[PDB]
Amino acid sequence: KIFKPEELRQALMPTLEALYRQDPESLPFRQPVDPQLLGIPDYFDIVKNPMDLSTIKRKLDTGQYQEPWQYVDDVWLMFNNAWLYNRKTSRVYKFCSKLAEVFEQEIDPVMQSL
Ligand SMILES: CC(=O)N1CCc2c(c(N3CCCc4cc(-c5cnn(C)c5)c(C(F)F)cc43)nn2C2CCOCC2)C1
Repeated sequence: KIFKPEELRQALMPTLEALYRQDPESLPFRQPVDPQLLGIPDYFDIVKNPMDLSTIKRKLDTGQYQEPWQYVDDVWLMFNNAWLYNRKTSRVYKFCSKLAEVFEQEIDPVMQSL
């Protein structure tokens, strides 16, 4: 099956908005990590493929996903980066785990619909 860009935007953007709606848990993920601003200069030594909500939103808006699993892969890349980099006790790690729970719930019926 071939997916049209607007078909993917209509189906998948509500699942991304559900992540943005999470406060405080989406706040670390709304913009690309800025290591110098945050004072964490080792970040890019650990995380080789950064990803965040704003970049996913732009990719959906500009038709960069041909198939829904590419979108799912980027959302999970964002999660995996945060579980890799941050300590298990940290806000960003526990907030990431919450976003993963919300995403799992939202994406499943959408994928069934296609
Ligand atoms: C996604 C990822 O891996 N980041 C790398 C580490 C990281 C990120 C962030 N970010 C990115 C910028 C926005 C932001 C906002 C919040 C927030 C929540 N509730 N409120 C009211 C605000 C939090 C959360 F912590 F309070 C973290 C971050 N900080 N950190 C480290 C946090 C500890 O000091 C060093 C920086 C993003």
